[PDB]
Amino acid sequence: QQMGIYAVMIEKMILRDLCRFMFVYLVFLFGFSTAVVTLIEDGKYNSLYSTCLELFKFTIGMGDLEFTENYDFKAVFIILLLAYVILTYILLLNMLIALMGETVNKIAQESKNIWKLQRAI
Amino acid sequence: SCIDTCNSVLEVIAYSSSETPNRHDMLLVEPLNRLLQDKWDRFVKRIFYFNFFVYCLYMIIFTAAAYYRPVEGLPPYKLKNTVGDYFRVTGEILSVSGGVYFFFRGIQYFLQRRPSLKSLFVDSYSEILFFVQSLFMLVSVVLYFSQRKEYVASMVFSLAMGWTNMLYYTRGFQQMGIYAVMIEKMILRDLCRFMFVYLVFLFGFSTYNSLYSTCLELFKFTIGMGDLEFTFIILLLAYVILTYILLLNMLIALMGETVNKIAQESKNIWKLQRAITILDTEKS
Ligand code: NA
Repeated sequence: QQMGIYAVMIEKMILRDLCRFMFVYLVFLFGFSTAVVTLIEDGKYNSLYSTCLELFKFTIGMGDLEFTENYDFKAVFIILLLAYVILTYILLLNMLIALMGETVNKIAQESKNIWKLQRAI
Repeated sequence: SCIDTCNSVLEVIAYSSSETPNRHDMLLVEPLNRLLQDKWDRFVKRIFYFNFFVYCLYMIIFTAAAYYRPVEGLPPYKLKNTVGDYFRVTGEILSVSGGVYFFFRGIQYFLQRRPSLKSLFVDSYSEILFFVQSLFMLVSVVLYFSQRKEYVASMVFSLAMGWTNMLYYTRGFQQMGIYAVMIEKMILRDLCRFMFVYLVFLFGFSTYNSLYSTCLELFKFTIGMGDLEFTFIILLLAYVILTYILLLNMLIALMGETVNKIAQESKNIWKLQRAITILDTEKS
């Protein structure tokens, strides 16, 4: 019963909150990565994949803020990175936690009923 | 009569002054919601989807043109007899055309609506954001033809604004449209309060012999990258305890509270946004 309901909650969270969050997060990440890589003149990080990975490192608490220096207008680079950090890390990821708490609050009976139907199947 | 079209009721509610007591709630009245849904499902869903597709194509072409910008120095850059250079230049022309299109669309909005300088910067955030993206694109063009490399700075701010503006089209889908209304309400209320207090604390504790370097080192703590030995211990521990362990968790808690109380208000605001979209499509 307990693990069953926990798995049902995981399913519900993956289908609603993770989905909505991943769409908005991927849009922001691609936009800010296309901006940063365009600003970069050349070097190791002059590819879309490398810059996307560098900006995704921020989501997992491993962002550098100085991962490259092959650019002009350091102010432009710093402002872009700070905007990306404030929009994703400090806002969107905490909002995901807050929306996950609301979902937990509202899907107890639904999650127990779904588990019971699964066991009936 | 005088509901669908006339001062029609729908055009009165949608284009209200943002001081109206129940601007978001008057659309819940029985006939109006069902009329707006009818207009949506009949013709405004298809028109809006076409607009979204066109905007996605525009952003893809702009991203491709900016990605393959030449690095030679002191524009303008002479076109070579290469197919790739012919694709890049046509993409750039399309990007500038879209920027001009959005600039003129913002001017037309500010003219026909005449915002009162408070609802200008308190409501209609989408119009201002698209207009500012267009402004960045036009400034980029002006700098580009002035032989200035700062054109790239204006262009990359236009690109990040244009990709972040794709969140406008989340309206037209209820779940994503309400999530985007909830993102707006978090940004205006919780992020603002937290950022004011957080910036005060950061500047105080920061005040590596330069202010910028120490501010960056102390901001690294917020993103889970703080060193604690980057170059004193009591100051760093006080800053960590007051920002990382207290204020950032308090932000999460307050965000949870907001989400709990804005559920109904977030749906009403999304419905009003879609009504505005349906009226704009009808008029144009
Ligand atoms: Na970390």
